[PDB]
Amino acid sequence: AADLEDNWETLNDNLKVIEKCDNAACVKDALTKMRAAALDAQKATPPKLEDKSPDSPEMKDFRHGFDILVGQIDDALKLANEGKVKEAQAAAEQLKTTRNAYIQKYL
Repeated sequence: AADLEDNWETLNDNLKVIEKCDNAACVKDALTKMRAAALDAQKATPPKLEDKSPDSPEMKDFRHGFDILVGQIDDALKLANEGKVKEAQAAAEQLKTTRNAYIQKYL
């Protein structure tokens, strides 16, 4: 689905931005766009799960992954708002493990 692809690309491009950021505002802005992308992608049905039921275990698993991902973005956003550039970057790298094991397999 087009919207879902754009939100997923926004999530992954803005991860790259975070690692090469030099200040806190850079990190916070990237996390801002990841959060708004994750809020939309959270609601979508990935194409591999189009036929599934919305209460299927795969859709439950897809939605729980984005709950974790949104929780992780919020943790990193808390660190960026305190000025802790490096800790916010370390908290951003945590998203990669959730992305692979939970969400990427369904896209």
